[PDB]
Amino acid sequence: ENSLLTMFRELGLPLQIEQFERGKTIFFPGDPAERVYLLVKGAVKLSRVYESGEEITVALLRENSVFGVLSLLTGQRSDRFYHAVAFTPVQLFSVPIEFMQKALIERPELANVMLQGLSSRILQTEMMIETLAHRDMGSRLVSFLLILCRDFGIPSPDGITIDLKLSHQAIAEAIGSTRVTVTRLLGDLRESKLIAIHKKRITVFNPVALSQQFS
Amino acid sequence: ANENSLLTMFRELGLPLQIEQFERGKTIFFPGDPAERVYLLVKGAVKLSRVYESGEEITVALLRENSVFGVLSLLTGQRSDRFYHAVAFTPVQLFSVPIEFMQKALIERPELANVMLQGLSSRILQTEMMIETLAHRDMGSRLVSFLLILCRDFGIPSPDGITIDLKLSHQAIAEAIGSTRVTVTRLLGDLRESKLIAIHKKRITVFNPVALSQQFS
Ligand SMILES: O=C(O)CCC(=O)C(=O)O
Ligand SMILES: O=C(O)CCC(=O)C(=O)O
Repeated sequence: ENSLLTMFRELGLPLQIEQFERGKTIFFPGDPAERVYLLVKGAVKLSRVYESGEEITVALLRENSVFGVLSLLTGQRSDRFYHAVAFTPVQLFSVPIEFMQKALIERPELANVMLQGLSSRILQTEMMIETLAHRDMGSRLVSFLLILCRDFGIPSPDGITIDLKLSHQAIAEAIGSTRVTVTRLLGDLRESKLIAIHKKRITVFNPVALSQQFS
Repeated sequence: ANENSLLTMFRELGLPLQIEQFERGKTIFFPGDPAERVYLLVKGAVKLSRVYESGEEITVALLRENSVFGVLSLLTGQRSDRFYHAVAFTPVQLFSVPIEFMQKALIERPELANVMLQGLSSRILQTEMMIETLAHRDMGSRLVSFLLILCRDFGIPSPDGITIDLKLSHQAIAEAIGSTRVTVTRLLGDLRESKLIAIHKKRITVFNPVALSQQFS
């Protein structure tokens, strides 16, 4: 998160927020990749959709993330191949690519803000490769929950509460598992008093302690 | 592509900038080193991994030619420390630049941010393709999907399909697909018996890679 906000704000009279209700699509596979986006409030899910209807989550984007990054690849005018959806209610800015290109020229300083933003995305995607590299599905779940604690967490007496409504199917789609398995594993974590769930919001106790097993 | 442009830009980031050689298996940066440089991989493959206290390494990226990496330096500079291990997976040729020399070249050569932004966008997309590979629930499909990425990244034409132009130990494969070595040995054995790949001195050839990728639609 940073003053990506300030600079996106001034790319327009001012650039206007676009709102998306929970579950609405920001872009569809097959759409032209002609815009870059700054997520301002909420979380955006990027997924791969297969012919069977099955959907796999490739990114759960946090506030102040740059995305739609395919659009920066020129000279290809190609099409979106992921589906971007508002995972919660969402506020974002969106900019046609030509505008971006030009703003970078007439203010060199803002190159540096974008490079930092894309660097941060690379690192966050690599953290999700680590989560998925685990063979114990439990460790995989715990690792994913710690990333969410960091990305979407708010303080609690007990620990950190993930400020997101999480369905078990949504967790399954993000950690390469199934609803049934996720339910069993969340159940085990609850019995052991490592987490608690209230209204589909997972609170994890002692996330710093719990993250030790991940050397 | 942006590849040509990254090369030129980096090459002309002089006192003209000199290629550095790394022998196979040599470390480019260790966890705990200060994050003071950005890198451009020119020839070869660089393995990025996480190292746990047991000494076990997990692969987080097998970087292909013309990749920008060391990207943590673009946030924090020397201020923060590396937390991944970068290793020359083959013999490697690369350019590297102190972070300050980068930032300065960007202000002086405005349009050059573009080329860097393309490079980093490309890294995001490749890492996401690796999340897809790893999302697969059965190890077999994980393996095949990985091998197809490698065909694209490091493949050369063979008269049967594509040869992945890298030596791939069973251990190395296991560290990349979240499996055990034993599982990889058996799966590579199954792919050979089904006449889907051939292996010679650790170089894997996959027959008809386009047809095989259709199963992943
Ligand atoms: O990670 C991202 O920024 C979204 C991927 C993308 O740009 C696209 O699908 O067009
Ligand atoms: O993904 C990369 O470019 C390498 C990650 C990095 O910059 C670092 O670990 O310092």
